[PDB]
Amino acid sequence: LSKGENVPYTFQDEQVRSNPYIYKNHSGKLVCKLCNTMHMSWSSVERHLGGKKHGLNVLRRGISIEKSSXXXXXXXXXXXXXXXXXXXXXXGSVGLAIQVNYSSEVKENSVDSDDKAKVPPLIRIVSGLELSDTKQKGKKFLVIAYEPFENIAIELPPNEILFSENNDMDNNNDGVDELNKKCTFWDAISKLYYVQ
RNA sequence: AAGUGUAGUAUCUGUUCUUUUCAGUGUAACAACUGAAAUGACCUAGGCUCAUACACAUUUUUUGGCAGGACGGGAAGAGGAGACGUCGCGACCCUCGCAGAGUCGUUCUUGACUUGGUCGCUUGAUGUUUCUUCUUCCCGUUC
Ligand SMILES: [Zn+2]
Repeated sequence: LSKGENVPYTFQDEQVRSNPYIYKNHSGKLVCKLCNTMHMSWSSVERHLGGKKHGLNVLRRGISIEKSSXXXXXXXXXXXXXXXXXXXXXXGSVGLAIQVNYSSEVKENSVDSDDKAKVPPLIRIVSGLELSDTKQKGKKFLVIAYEPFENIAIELPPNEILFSENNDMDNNNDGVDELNKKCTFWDAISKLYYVQ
């Protein structure tokens, strides 16, 4: 569960840490220096991190820094769709555009009970800091998801591309987020999802 | 090759949380627990704040009460007018000035005590009360 990381003792006088918080004191137990909470096992440590308590102390420490100045029934065939990445350009910079194609009424003929069928594909930017394997990380992914088909990701080394500035005139139908409404199109008649 | 029970401890995480008071328990004080419930008005957190039988028998109300056409002025020409009062336009007149008025006790404002008139109208306005309209011109309303 430790994912092979080495947490140095508090007295070893600090290699960069994943979270520079959880330590081991003079004794063998694990502690959160901010929260000042002792934890028996790494599982308890992860409960602490996933707990609201630790988070509140993180926000308090950030304030100190500024001062110092449906999920169940989800069908899953895990089928990799076909993406068509292509370097785009407009004006005045460079942006990316993806063309994802979906089934041709091949298997979607057995499921038509208006169960989120009206819901279009959704995209989100995920940090690689969390993976099923947790080995390497440090870059973002433009994940795209649809109920039956399997998720898809696209690595984005560049810190920022096509991140525009008030493209439209501030109209508020949040849909899912500014990203989706701002720059996505869902040709539902042909089943083609464009993203740029 | 793996493995139990008695007592007890620590540590995560999840979850809970005030509408306001009052009084009691409780507490080192808290906390916590136990009971009830203000509603209304006003002023710039606050309040010696406030509130929850008869009216019919003499002075009055059950009683002496009842009986081009029309209009409206103003003027002229022909066949409304007397009293008796009561309030006004002018003036040759009268009259000539700051105070309901006049005095005092006590205090920066109150308590007591006493007591337009005249003439015209040169066609001013009005209620008793007796008697006996037409034509023309002008200015307003209506159709
Ligand atoms: Zn913590």
